[PDB]
Amino acid sequence: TVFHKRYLKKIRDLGEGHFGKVSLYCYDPTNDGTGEMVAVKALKADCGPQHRSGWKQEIDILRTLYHEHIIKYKGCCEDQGEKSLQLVMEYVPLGSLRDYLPRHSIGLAQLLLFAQQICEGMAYLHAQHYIHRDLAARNVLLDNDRLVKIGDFGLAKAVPEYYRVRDSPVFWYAPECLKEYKFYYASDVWSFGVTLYELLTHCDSSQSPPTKFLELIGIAQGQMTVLRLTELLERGERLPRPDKCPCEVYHLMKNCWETEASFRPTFENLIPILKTVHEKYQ
Ligand SMILES: CCNC(=O)Cc1ccc(Nc2nc(-c3c(F)cccc3F)nc3c2C(=O)N=C3)cc1
Repeated sequence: TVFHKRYLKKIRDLGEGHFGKVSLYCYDPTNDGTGEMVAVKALKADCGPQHRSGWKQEIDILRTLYHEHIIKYKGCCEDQGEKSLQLVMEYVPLGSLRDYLPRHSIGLAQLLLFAQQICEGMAYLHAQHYIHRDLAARNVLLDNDRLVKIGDFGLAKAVPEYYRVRDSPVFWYAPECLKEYKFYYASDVWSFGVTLYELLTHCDSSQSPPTKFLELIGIAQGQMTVLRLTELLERGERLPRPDKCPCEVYHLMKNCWETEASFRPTFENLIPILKTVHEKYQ
């Protein structure tokens, strides 16, 4: 589907993804005001050719992906201004779990439903032979109080086992990513582990992974932030058990954070486990 630039009316900026801005538009060809609300992702204007090929990549991936827990592609817009296309997606007014959970007291049962729905979307992603490479609470969007959608695919890549990585969300990344720059399907499950930690802290800034890891590492030697983080993880140190997180849910987090990638469960493994744990608490 092709949106006509001349019927896009901007309302507000929504945020910054990996290649450029997400803005809320009304698409109102009738001119009455009852037209659809749409989220439009655009390439930054002065972006160089490493970003542009990246952006063409993000466009290609979202156009192929169809799942109840991935953000709906609607179409593209001819952006004369940036001599490229704008990605047109469904609008989700509640935004990310990073924005939502700090203002809404959510129950444990509802957080594990979110966790389950994230695993179902990633299993789909993995079955289509893509890696996300930025699975974090900022990238998980809330459609409604019982329904999340993986929302941003700017770092996502087609696997021809693993893709060789070249900015980076290091505080969400497995030891093999940091040390060997190799991103495996199992590296996304590490990231899921940190996302699950984020949900159980209600994305409290002061309990965030950057904050918690730099508390362990310090900032007196900023140049070796990845080295010290790598050494800390290989020593087996981990983000703490969130307040009021059940012991077995923390065991599941630590399992997603196995140093050995091959010892981590797949998203396929996690779906039946998260269902059963959800139903226990609900
Ligand atoms: C300043 C106004 N802001 C808000 O009231 C909070 C808010 C922010 C953003 C949204 N929506 C969205 N946010 C992303 C998004 C992302 F997934 C990752 C990084 C940055 C982003 F903006 N993506 C999409 C949508 C959306 O509706 N459709 C796709 C909804 C509410």
